[PDB]
Amino acid sequence: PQITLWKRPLVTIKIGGQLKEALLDTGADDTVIEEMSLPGRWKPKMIGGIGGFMKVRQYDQIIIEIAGHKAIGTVLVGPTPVNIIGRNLLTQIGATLNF
Amino acid sequence: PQITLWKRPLVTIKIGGQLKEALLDTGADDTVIEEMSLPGRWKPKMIGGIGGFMKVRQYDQIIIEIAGHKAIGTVLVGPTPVNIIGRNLLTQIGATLNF
Ligand SMILES: CC(C)(C)NC(=O)[C@@H]1C[C@@H]2CCCC[C@@H]2CN1C[C@@H](O)[C@H](Cc1ccccc1)NC(=O)[C@H](CC(N)=O)NC(=O)c1ccc2ccccc2n1
Ligand SMILES: [Cl-]
Ligand SMILES: [Cl-]
Ligand SMILES: [Cl-]
Repeated sequence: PQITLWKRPLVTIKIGGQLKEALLDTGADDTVIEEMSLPGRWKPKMIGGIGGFMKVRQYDQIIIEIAGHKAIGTVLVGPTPVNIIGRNLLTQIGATLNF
Repeated sequence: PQITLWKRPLVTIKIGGQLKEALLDTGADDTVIEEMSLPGRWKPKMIGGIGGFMKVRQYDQIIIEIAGHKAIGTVLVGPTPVNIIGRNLLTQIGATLNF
Protein backbone atom coordinates (compact mmCIF):
# COMPACT_ATOMS: atom_id res chain seq x y z
CA PRO A 1 0.00 0.00 0.00
CA GLN A 2 0.78 3.67 -0.07
CA ILE A 3 0.09 5.10 3.39
CA THR A 4 -0.42 8.80 3.86
CA LEU A 5 0.27 10.46 7.19
CA TRP A 6 -2.80 12.54 7.92
CA LYS A 7 -3.59 9.94 10.60
CA ARG A 8 -1.26 7.69 12.60
CA PRO A 9 -0.05 4.81 10.38
CA LEU A 10 -1.61 2.02 12.43
CA VAL A 11 -1.86 -1.51 11.11
CA THR A 12 -2.76 -4.96 12.40
CA ILE A 13 0.05 -7.24 13.41
CA LYS A 14 -0.07 -10.92 14.40
CA ILE A 15 2.41 -12.12 17.02
CA GLY A 16 2.16 -15.14 19.29
CA GLY A 17 -1.16 -16.04 17.56
CA GLN A 18 -2.59 -12.72 18.71
CA LEU A 19 -3.77 -9.73 16.68
CA LYS A 20 -2.57 -6.31 17.89
CA GLU A 21 -2.55 -2.77 16.54
CA ALA A 22 0.88 -1.23 15.91
CA LEU A 23 2.40 1.96 14.54
CA LEU A 24 4.65 1.92 11.49
CA ASP A 25 7.50 4.10 12.72
CA THR A 26 10.38 5.24 10.58
CA GLY A 27 11.80 7.14 13.56
CA ALA A 28 12.22 3.97 15.65
CA ASP A 29 15.33 1.86 15.35
CA ASP A 30 13.66 -1.07 17.10
CA THR A 31 10.28 -2.78 17.43
CA VAL A 32 8.67 -2.51 20.85
CA ILE A 33 5.52 -4.39 21.86
CA GLU A 34 3.50 -4.28 25.03
CA GLU A 35 3.87 -6.94 27.66
CA MET A 36 3.05 -10.38 26.31
CA SER A 37 4.42 -13.93 26.46
CA LEU A 38 6.97 -14.96 23.86
CA PRO A 39 8.90 -18.18 23.67
CA GLY A 40 12.52 -18.69 24.48
CA ARG A 41 15.19 -16.74 26.35
CA TRP A 42 15.50 -13.00 26.42
CA LYS A 43 18.39 -10.54 26.79
CA PRO A 44 18.46 -7.14 28.44
CA LYS A 45 18.19 -3.86 26.57
CA MET A 46 17.72 -0.23 27.55
CA ILE A 47 15.97 1.99 25.00
CA GLY A 48 15.52 5.71 25.05
CA GLY A 49 13.21 8.17 23.58
CA ILE A 50 11.42 11.33 24.13
CA GLY A 51 10.76 11.05 27.94
CA GLY A 52 13.84 9.06 28.91
CA PHE A 53 14.87 5.43 29.20
CA MET A 54 12.99 2.12 29.44
CA LYS A 55 14.26 -1.39 30.24
CA VAL A 56 12.86 -4.05 27.91
CA ARG A 57 13.18 -7.75 27.19
CA GLN A 58 14.83 -8.54 23.88
CA TYR A 59 13.54 -11.64 22.08
CA ASP A 60 15.21 -12.65 18.87
CA GLN A 61 13.89 -14.45 15.82
CA ILE A 62 10.21 -13.94 16.54
CA ILE A 63 7.64 -14.62 13.81
CA ILE A 64 5.41 -11.57 13.27
CA GLU A 65 2.96 -10.62 10.54
CA ILE A 66 2.70 -6.85 9.77
CA ALA A 67 -0.26 -5.73 7.64
CA GLY A 68 -0.24 -9.17 6.06
CA HIS A 69 3.55 -9.23 5.43
CA LYS A 70 5.66 -11.87 7.22
CA ALA A 71 8.73 -10.89 9.20
CA ILE A 72 10.97 -12.89 11.58
CA GLY A 73 13.16 -10.75 13.82
CA THR A 74 13.86 -9.00 17.08
CA VAL A 75 11.02 -7.84 19.23
CA LEU A 76 11.48 -5.82 22.40
CA VAL A 77 8.83 -6.33 25.04
CA GLY A 78 8.08 -3.80 27.72
CA PRO A 79 5.65 -1.26 29.05
CA THR A 80 5.38 0.81 25.91
CA PRO A 81 2.25 2.98 25.49
CA VAL A 82 1.96 2.03 21.77
CA ASN A 83 3.15 -1.01 19.87
CA ILE A 84 5.84 0.26 17.51
CA ILE A 85 7.13 -1.39 14.37
CA GLY A 86 10.58 0.05 13.86
CA ARG A 87 13.06 -0.02 11.08
CA ASN A 88 14.41 -3.51 11.92
CA LEU A 89 11.06 -4.96 10.73
CA LEU A 90 10.02 -2.19 8.28
CA THR A 91 12.99 -3.21 6.22
CA GLN A 92 11.77 -6.85 6.23
CA ILE A 93 8.44 -5.82 4.75
CA GLY A 94 10.08 -3.64 2.11
CA ALA A 95 8.89 -0.26 3.37
CA THR A 96 10.24 3.04 2.09
CA LEU A 97 9.45 6.73 2.58
CA ASN A 98 8.60 8.60 -0.58
CA PHE A 99 7.96 12.28 -1.46
CA PRO B 1 12.95 10.85 -3.52
CA GLN B 2 12.67 7.37 -2.14
CA ILE B 3 14.32 6.80 1.23
CA THR B 4 15.09 3.28 2.41
CA LEU B 5 15.10 2.40 6.10
CA TRP B 6 18.36 0.53 6.59
CA LYS B 7 19.61 3.60 8.36
CA ARG B 8 17.86 6.45 10.16
CA PRO B 9 16.05 8.65 7.59
CA LEU B 10 17.92 11.89 8.34
CA VAL B 11 17.57 14.94 6.12
CA THR B 12 18.66 18.59 6.19
CA ILE B 13 16.14 21.15 7.29
CA LYS B 14 16.23 24.94 7.44
CA ILE B 15 14.47 26.49 10.36
CA GLY B 16 14.87 29.91 11.92
CA GLY B 17 17.64 30.72 9.48
CA GLN B 18 19.60 27.65 10.69
CA LEU B 19 20.50 24.39 8.95
CA LYS B 20 19.96 21.27 11.08
CA GLU B 21 19.72 17.52 10.58
CA ALA B 22 16.37 15.94 11.38
CA LEU B 23 14.71 12.52 11.40
CA LEU B 24 11.68 11.84 9.16
CA ASP B 25 9.49 10.29 11.81
CA THR B 26 6.18 8.61 10.83
CA GLY B 27 5.68 7.53 14.44
CA ALA B 28 5.68 11.11 15.74
CA ASP B 29 2.54 13.19 15.81
CA ASP B 30 4.63 16.36 16.26
CA THR B 31 7.77 18.06 15.04
CA VAL B 32 10.30 18.53 17.86
CA ILE B 33 13.52 20.53 17.50
CA GLU B 34 16.41 20.94 19.92
CA GLU B 35 16.68 24.13 21.89
CA MET B 36 16.88 27.24 19.67
CA SER B 37 15.23 30.61 19.46
CA LEU B 38 12.27 31.13 17.16
CA PRO B 39 10.34 34.34 16.56
CA GLY B 40 6.89 35.02 17.81
CA ARG B 41 4.80 33.75 20.62
CA TRP B 42 4.95 30.35 22.26
CA LYS B 43 3.13 28.34 24.90
CA PRO B 44 4.20 25.41 27.08
CA LYS B 45 3.27 21.84 26.20
CA MET B 46 3.91 18.30 27.49
CA ILE B 47 4.50 15.60 24.90
CA GLY B 48 4.68 11.87 25.44
CA GLY B 49 6.85 9.12 24.09
CA ILE B 50 8.78 6.15 25.27
CA GLY B 51 9.98 6.97 28.66
CA GLY B 52 7.33 9.45 29.73
CA PHE B 53 6.84 13.10 28.93
CA MET B 54 8.99 16.07 27.88
CA LYS B 55 8.15 19.74 28.46
CA VAL B 56 8.50 21.82 25.29
CA ARG B 57 7.70 25.27 23.90
CA GLN B 58 5.05 25.30 21.14
CA TYR B 59 5.55 27.83 18.30
CA ASP B 60 2.81 28.05 15.65
CA GLN B 61 3.02 29.09 12.01
CA ILE B 62 6.69 28.33 11.62
CA ILE B 63 8.08 27.85 8.15
CA ILE B 64 10.51 25.04 7.66
CA GLU B 65 12.24 23.71 4.57
CA ILE B 66 12.58 19.93 4.68
CA ALA B 67 14.87 18.41 2.15
CA GLY B 68 14.07 21.31 -0.15
CA HIS B 69 10.29 21.24 0.38
CA LYS B 70 8.72 24.26 2.09
CA ALA B 71 6.04 23.68 4.73
CA ILE B 72 4.49 25.59 7.56
CA GLY B 73 3.15 24.36 10.84
CA THR B 74 3.61 24.02 14.55
CA VAL B 75 7.13 23.38 15.81
CA LEU B 76 7.91 22.24 19.36
CA VAL B 77 11.24 23.21 20.89
CA GLY B 78 12.83 21.29 23.78
CA PRO B 79 15.68 19.18 25.05
CA THR B 80 15.39 16.44 22.42
CA PRO B 81 18.60 14.65 21.55
CA VAL B 82 17.37 14.26 17.94
CA ASN B 83 15.41 16.75 15.79
CA ILE B 84 12.25 14.99 14.54
CA ILE B 85 9.96 15.88 11.65
CA GLY B 86 6.62 14.42 12.59
CA ARG B 87 3.41 13.83 10.68
CA ASN B 88 2.17 17.42 10.96
CA LEU B 89 4.89 18.48 8.53
CA LEU B 90 5.45 15.16 6.67
CA THR B 91 1.95 15.47 5.23
CA GLN B 92 2.77 18.92 3.83
CA ILE B 93 5.68 17.64 1.80
CA GLY B 94 3.57 14.75 0.45
CA ALA B 95 5.47 11.99 2.27
CA THR B 96 4.05 8.49 2.19
CA LEU B 97 5.08 5.08 3.49
CA ASN B 98 5.07 2.47 0.75
CA PHE B 99 5.35 -1.34 0.84
C1 LIG C 1 10.46 3.45 20.22
C2 LIG C 1 11.96 3.69 20.44
C3 LIG C 1 12.74 2.48 19.87
C4 LIG C 1 12.36 3.90 21.92
N1 LIG C 1 12.40 4.89 19.68
C5 LIG C 1 11.95 6.16 19.94
O1 LIG C 1 11.10 6.43 20.77
C6 LIG C 1 12.60 7.23 19.07
C7 LIG C 1 13.56 8.00 20.00
C8 LIG C 1 14.30 9.08 19.19
C9 LIG C 1 15.24 9.90 20.15
C10 LIG C 1 14.39 10.76 21.15
C11 LIG C 1 13.53 11.73 20.37
C12 LIG C 1 12.52 10.91 19.54
C13 LIG C 1 13.27 10.03 18.54
C14 LIG C 1 12.28 9.18 17.72
N2 LIG C 1 11.61 8.15 18.56
C15 LIG C 1 10.61 7.44 17.70
C16 LIG C 1 9.32 8.24 17.62
O2 LIG C 1 8.58 7.93 16.41
C17 LIG C 1 8.42 8.03 18.85
C18 LIG C 1 7.81 6.62 18.89
C19 LIG C 1 6.65 6.48 19.84
C20 LIG C 1 5.35 6.58 19.40
C21 LIG C 1 4.29 6.43 20.23
C22 LIG C 1 4.51 6.22 21.59
C23 LIG C 1 5.82 6.12 22.05
C24 LIG C 1 6.89 6.26 21.22
N3 LIG C 1 7.40 9.06 18.82
C25 LIG C 1 7.31 9.96 19.80
O3 LIG C 1 8.06 10.07 20.82
C26 LIG C 1 6.11 10.89 19.64
C27 LIG C 1 6.53 12.33 20.06
C28 LIG C 1 5.33 13.23 19.81
N4 LIG C 1 4.58 13.46 20.92
O4 LIG C 1 5.10 13.61 18.68
N5 LIG C 1 5.00 10.35 20.37
C29 LIG C 1 3.80 10.21 19.80
O5 LIG C 1 3.53 10.58 18.63
C30 LIG C 1 2.80 9.54 20.69
C31 LIG C 1 1.56 9.15 20.16
C32 LIG C 1 0.68 8.48 21.01
C33 LIG C 1 1.04 8.29 22.36
C34 LIG C 1 0.18 7.70 23.34
C35 LIG C 1 0.59 7.55 24.64
C36 LIG C 1 1.85 8.02 25.09
C37 LIG C 1 2.72 8.55 24.17
C38 LIG C 1 2.30 8.74 22.82
N6 LIG C 1 3.16 9.36 21.96
CL1 LIG D 1 15.57 -7.80 13.66
CL1 LIG E 1 0.81 21.86 12.39
CL1 LIG F 1 -2.09 13.59 0.28
